[PDB]
Amino acid sequence: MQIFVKTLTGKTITLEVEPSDTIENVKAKIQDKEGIPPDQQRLIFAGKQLEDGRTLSDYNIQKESTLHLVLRLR
Ligand SMILES: [Zn+2]
Ligand SMILES: [Zn+2]
Ligand SMILES: [Zn+2]
Repeated sequence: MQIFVKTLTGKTITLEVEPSDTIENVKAKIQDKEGIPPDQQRLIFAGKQLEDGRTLSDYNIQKESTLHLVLRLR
C-alpha cells in the first residue's frame, strides 16, 4: 500500500509501506529518502503523534492516508 508524508515545508513525500510496518520502519523509510535521521523525526496522524513501537494498523492508517512529519532538533 501507499501513504503520504506531508512536510511543514509543503512538499509531499510518498512511501510504499505495509499495514504492519512499525512507525520506526516509517522513520527508516524517510531517512532512506530524505536523509533525516529517525530520532529527529516526529510523526503525526489525525492530530496524534505516533510511537516508534506500534504499527500503522494499530493507528488504523490505511492506504493514501496522510502523515505529518515534524522535526525535533534538540
Ligand atoms: Zn515494511
Ligand atoms: Zn534502507
Ligand atoms: Zn493532515
